Amino acid sequence: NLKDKILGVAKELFIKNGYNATTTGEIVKLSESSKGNLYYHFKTKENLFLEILNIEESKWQEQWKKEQIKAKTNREKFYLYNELSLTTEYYYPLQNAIIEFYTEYYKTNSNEKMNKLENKYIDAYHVIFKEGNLNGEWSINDVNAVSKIAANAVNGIVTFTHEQNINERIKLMNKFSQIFLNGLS
Amino acid sequence: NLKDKILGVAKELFIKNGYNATTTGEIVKLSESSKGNLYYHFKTKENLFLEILNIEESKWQEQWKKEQIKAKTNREKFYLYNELSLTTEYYYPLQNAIIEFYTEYYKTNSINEKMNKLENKYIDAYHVIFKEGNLNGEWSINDVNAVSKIAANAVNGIVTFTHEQNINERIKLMNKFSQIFLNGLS
Repeated sequence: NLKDKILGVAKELFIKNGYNATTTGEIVKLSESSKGNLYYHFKTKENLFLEILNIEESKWQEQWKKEQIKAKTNREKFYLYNELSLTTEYYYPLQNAIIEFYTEYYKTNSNEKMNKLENKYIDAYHVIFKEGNLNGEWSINDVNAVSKIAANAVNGIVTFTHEQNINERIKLMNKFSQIFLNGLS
Repeated sequence: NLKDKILGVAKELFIKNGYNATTTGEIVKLSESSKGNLYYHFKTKENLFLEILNIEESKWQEQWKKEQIKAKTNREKFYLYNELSLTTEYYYPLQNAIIEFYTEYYKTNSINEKMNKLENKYIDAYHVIFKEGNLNGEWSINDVNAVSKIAANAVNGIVTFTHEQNINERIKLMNKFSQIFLNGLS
């Protein structure tokens, strides 16, 4: 494919290098195409990016729903999601690029995705926490808040520890999950 | 002092133009030093930059030392510290140069290694709070080192990935996290 040949390079480059690091040109080189390509479906550079964030985010959320079955209680689903977050090949491997990007385009008026993609990012925690209320596993009045806090705290543990033994990572994340859930009841 | 003049001039350049755009040439001339002297003190731009970060870290700790008096109990020092981490970065000028740098060197072990010794300094703050909290029955934590890494990285996640909301909400959420976390320790 071609449109899905560029994305494959954009993704790989945004991961290896940074957002700025890789530019419209660099893509075309390895992606092997021209300028026009990036016009109809691929408007601006930030467009080709927000696109990938959409894909990747969906791939992850999909993989989660296919694997969330191994977790019988929502308390287990919480633990699992956070753990899985450390090993997926999806979405999380772009957080560094997201930061860079967000701090270099939070000017344009299209912080619309960053607040549209955010809902999908914290939705898994929304469902997990909401369902937990239906199962009496816990009682949280401010779900939306907790969801946001959890998603970001976790994203932090995954992103700012990406420089050490992965079993150490998985250990921490679990001690985290424990402490969090424990502070909820 | 010529070393200090470089660190100072370089800090501003990085702040005004970012890491990548800033060159050792500019730094050399504006600090009225030389390529040779710059090499002898820091060898590289990356190293020069890590030194800046080191100075800053030191200043942050010095600021904390003073600021933490407003918090009598460790429980409070926890709430306060996390709040400071979020509010101060909201307007930290070097922040942009750190990002550019960090997300461009998290692939080299040489640099990523020194950046860990650096964050460790940041994490020590939590380590102290928790240990002192133990020796006061504010809580009981057998895995202080662990909790400290967790607190620090979770707080950082809230600070970094929340940027898309008004500051009072951010503060509110942070304070909410500090509550949940502190509650899950008793």
